[PDB]
This record gives sequence, structure tokens and C-alpha cells, in this order.
Amino acid sequence: GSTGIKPFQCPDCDWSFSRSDHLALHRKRHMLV
Ligand SMILES: [Zn+2]
Repeated sequence: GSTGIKPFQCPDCDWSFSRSDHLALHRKRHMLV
């Protein structure tokens, strides 16, 4: 049906997280801030 999209998504790997902190835990390696 639909794609496995989540409210918090990585625009780099196309990762999907149901939790904001989980996405941040992932995208921090993209941000390096
Ligand atoms: Zn990513």
C-alpha cells in the first residue's frame, strides 16, 4: 500500500522514525552540530 514513512524522516538515507529523539539520534551524524 503506502510507504513506510514516519513523522520524523531522514532526508539523507530516507530513514523513518516514529520518535523525534530517535531521528535526532540518527541525523546527528548528518548534522555534526
Ligand atoms: Zn540518515
